[PDB]
Amino acid sequence: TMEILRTENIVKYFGEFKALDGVSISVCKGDVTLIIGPNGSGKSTLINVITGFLKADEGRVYFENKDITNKEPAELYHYGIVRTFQTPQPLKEMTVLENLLIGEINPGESPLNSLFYKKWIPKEEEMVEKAFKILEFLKLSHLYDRKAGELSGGQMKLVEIGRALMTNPKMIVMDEPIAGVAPGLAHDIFNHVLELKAKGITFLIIEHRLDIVLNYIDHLYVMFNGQIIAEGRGEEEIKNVLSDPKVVEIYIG
Ligand SMILES: Nc1ncnc2c1ncn2[C@@H]1O[C@H](COP(=O)(O)OP(=O)(O)O)[C@@H](O)[C@H]1O
Ligand code: MMC
Ligand SMILES: [Mg+2]
Repeated sequence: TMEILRTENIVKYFGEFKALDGVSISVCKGDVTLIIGPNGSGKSTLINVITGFLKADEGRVYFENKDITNKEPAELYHYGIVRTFQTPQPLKEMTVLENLLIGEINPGESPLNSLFYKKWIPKEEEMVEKAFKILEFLKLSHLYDRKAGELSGGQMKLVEIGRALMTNPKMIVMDEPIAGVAPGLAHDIFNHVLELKAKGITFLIIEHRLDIVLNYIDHLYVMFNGQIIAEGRGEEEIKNVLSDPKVVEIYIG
């Protein structure tokens, strides 16, 4: 059942505003950990911290029982950490394949800082084969040469998860992939989520609320104002924890 990632009271500040007041989690192996909370509670901050993007003012982060606190995102790549980045504008001007090919130009690193080491896209024998394999898996076989701009929101998010796949991570980090989408697509993003969970990959997803994908969740952790206000790790634990009075109040609006 072992744990794979645990923080030790993560704190953060943005001027005078303490965006995180010692956040301690329990991400683990093969689990589909989802952190939800209204906007402002610091959900995308705990992430930039866990990924190294934003520094921990005071606290720790352990992966495989190791201190990775404050390590560079480019450092974490070799530990097993990777994050799903929204595809940039100059990036949406290149095909789906290449958009995953760059996922290796710089692994565990920003699509910006990855493609910025690209003089001419790496059409090496192994990278092509690996990509196209991943393009079939994600059911995005038929779009290998479609510009990424021509991709719907749905077709897009999976090419972004593929880009993050082009490293072969032990854990992937997603910040609101279904947040906003139609219910048909919610299951779609999450479909592959279980298609990769059964391949040995651990997820750290983050959504505003948890409505549609409750039957997937392996572990829930709610957040309000930089802290953890409730937690479930089972269907009834989570249902109760969502339909928990104070927990359904912060979502009245
Ligand atoms: N660069 C920043 N400078 C100052 N405040 C920030 C910055 N980034 C985020 N915040 C603030 O931190 C709070 C919540 O953090 P945020 O990452 O936005 O969490 P969430 O994902 O729940 O919206 C908000 O008040 C937000 O505007
Ligand atoms: C121990 Hg999850
Ligand atoms: Mg956020």
